[PDB]
Amino acid sequence: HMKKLNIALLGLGTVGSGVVKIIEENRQQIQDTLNKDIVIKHILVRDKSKKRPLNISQYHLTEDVNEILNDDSLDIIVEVMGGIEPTVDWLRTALKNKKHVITANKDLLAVHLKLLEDLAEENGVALKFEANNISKFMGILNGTSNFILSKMTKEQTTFEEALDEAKRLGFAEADPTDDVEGVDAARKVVITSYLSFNQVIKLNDVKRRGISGVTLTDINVADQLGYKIKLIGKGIYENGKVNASVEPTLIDKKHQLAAVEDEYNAIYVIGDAVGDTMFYGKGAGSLATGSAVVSDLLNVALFFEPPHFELKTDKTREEKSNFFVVVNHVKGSIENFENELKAILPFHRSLRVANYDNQSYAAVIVGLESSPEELITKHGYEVDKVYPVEGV
Amino acid sequence: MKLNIALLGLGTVGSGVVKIIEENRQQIQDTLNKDIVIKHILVRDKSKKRPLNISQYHLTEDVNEILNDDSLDIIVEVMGGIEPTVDWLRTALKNKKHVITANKDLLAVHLKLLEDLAEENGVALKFEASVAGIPINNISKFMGILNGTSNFILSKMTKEQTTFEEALDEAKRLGFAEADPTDDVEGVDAARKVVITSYLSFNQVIKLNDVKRRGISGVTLTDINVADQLGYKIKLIGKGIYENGKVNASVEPTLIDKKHQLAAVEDEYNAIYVIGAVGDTMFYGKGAGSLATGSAVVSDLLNVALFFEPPHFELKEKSNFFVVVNHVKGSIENFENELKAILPFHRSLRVANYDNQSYAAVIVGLESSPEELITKHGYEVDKVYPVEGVL
Repeated sequence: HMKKLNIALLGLGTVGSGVVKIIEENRQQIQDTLNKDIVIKHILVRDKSKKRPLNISQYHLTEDVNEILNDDSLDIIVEVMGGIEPTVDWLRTALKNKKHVITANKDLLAVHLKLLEDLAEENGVALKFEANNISKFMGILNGTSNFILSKMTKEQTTFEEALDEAKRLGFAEADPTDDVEGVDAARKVVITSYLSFNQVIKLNDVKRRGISGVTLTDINVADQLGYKIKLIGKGIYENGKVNASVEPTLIDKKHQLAAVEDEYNAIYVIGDAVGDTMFYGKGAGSLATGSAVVSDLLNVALFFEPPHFELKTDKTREEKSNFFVVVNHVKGSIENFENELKAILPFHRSLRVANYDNQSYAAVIVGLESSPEELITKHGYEVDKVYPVEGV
Repeated sequence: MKLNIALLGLGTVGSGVVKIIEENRQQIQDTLNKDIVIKHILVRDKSKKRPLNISQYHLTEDVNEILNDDSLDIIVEVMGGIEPTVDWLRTALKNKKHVITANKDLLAVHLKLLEDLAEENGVALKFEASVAGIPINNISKFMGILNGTSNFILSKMTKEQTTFEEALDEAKRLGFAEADPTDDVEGVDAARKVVITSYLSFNQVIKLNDVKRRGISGVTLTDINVADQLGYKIKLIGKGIYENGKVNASVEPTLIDKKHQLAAVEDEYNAIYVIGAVGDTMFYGKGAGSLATGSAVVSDLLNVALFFEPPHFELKEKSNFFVVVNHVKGSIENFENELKAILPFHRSLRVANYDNQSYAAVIVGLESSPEELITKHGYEVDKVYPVEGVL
């Protein structure tokens, strides 16, 4: 009665080891409940000679990916290796050979997801990835960076101190660049833009600034103006074009994102249409990723014998920018600065100013068409920096 | 080339389902080789005007015309009601018809009996609701703001410093509250959602009357402002805790720590905060609208059509209270000392001025409400609200 589901795993780090253990703990349940025996026939690793737990030595380990790609008995390839090259080519081959692919590859971007999704549909197999009317999303997409900002804000420390504390507590890696320079968040913006808008952008299309230049002063001045500072990954889909960014952003304290602290993440979604929504939760770990992979595996196993959007233009049943500008080497009183800004700015909804430091002021300006940075510079102010301002 | 369906009900949700099917019919035909035919639509009154506005479908007032039509593959119910709606669905299922329902009045007892009856007859039962798409485990606890009107009222009292009565009239004026707002303000709607959420979160059926329920009509500006000074907002919280085989479900005014993600949920927005191990999660949003519900129904419809008709094993609680006491003679220090003497052991205690000869206390780490105890020591307890989010 029972049919074998022959799979192979590409990679055996923490995620791969987790997938194996999960399959093992549940094999009997999956057999007796779903009448499918999952066999892990091959596991690709980089070094087959290195010492591993006893359970791993039950399985056939190989260093040759072609052994897996040429094995016609295989039904599904599970990739947890990472990398673009050559990993993506491996997956293309799998798909072309009529193998279903489940991947938890963290380095895949929208270009890759698109090309694999099509190639899969083309070959009549599934592609499961473990990374409408949506017009805009804003997210806190990197735990470490958010942890650091939370620590600076709550404990009144410098970025440097907060970063060291994050290293000490395990949140930050020894080289934290990917987190603190916003690269990880930018990758997630690419992926989220693909899933939200069905549009492919490149990583380098995401305008990116990290948090390493955020200071306690920025935090406390924002605070006094009614804002928190978060690293926000943002995508706006206007007139056929996605505008994507990651950068330090002031968020009104009453906005739902303002409350998202420490290593928690959140994605705030805005639509045509319906009211706003948000999903909040911590970054997924190895066990949860492994768990998703096996879920996807069981789902595809019921794919045994589309890229469709439902159009909702039955909906006929019925975008300014804000900025935080820091100027230094000023030049007279805060009232004078305020007055000069009122004279020079194009039309806008509101303007507030505050003391920032010695001969330094900040302004929050709501409702401009565009950054006033150049304009303020041309009027003889040294602009330290400009952060976008979000929420209401 | 196919899929004969009938709709029970044609309000905004039903009208949305029809229009979505129409807009996508060609795509569903050419891309999934299935022609969806809406063969009948049951309405209570065929002579009443609607959206459509005038349409090409067969409208009927006789449900038996639909239930006896053996050409039908799927019944989509968007009518509402328990009686006779549930019986209609039982008949459909017994006649080997798949059922998709977005019925807002269904409780866990009904979902359970239909789920079983469906499995018994080898057909799908897809349940669609509600919002904060309820799916769309290892959950030990959930807390939610589950009723827009009640939350709107508390937000208005808090932000604009008005009385409950004023905030309620303003909510009526703005459309958020109905003329008889009982279902919202007495927490009944929230309690229904607690029932459903407990069923989906814990796979346990509780009755609406098992939900310990208190509405917001007794919440005053004083409660709000005292809570504010103590570091809390007041929300109407629907809560389910699954401990030792038993679900404890409630809906009542609750102090929520200001840092808690639920504290920020204002106006008509809703949210469901889920605890289990892993991190906490939350879904935030307004109560899903007609178009989104309709969209889910058609998704469920396509899913059922495409496949024409079980948890893994990753194995490898005190309470806090806000107590208001009146007709207290003596100082706040004396009250504090008297509470320290009479309470059983607990983690912490703070007291505040509430009104003339009236004090409030936030007590952390009791097993149950100290109301009876405080009463038996001769104090007049005004009320007790639970306190959440501490730590």
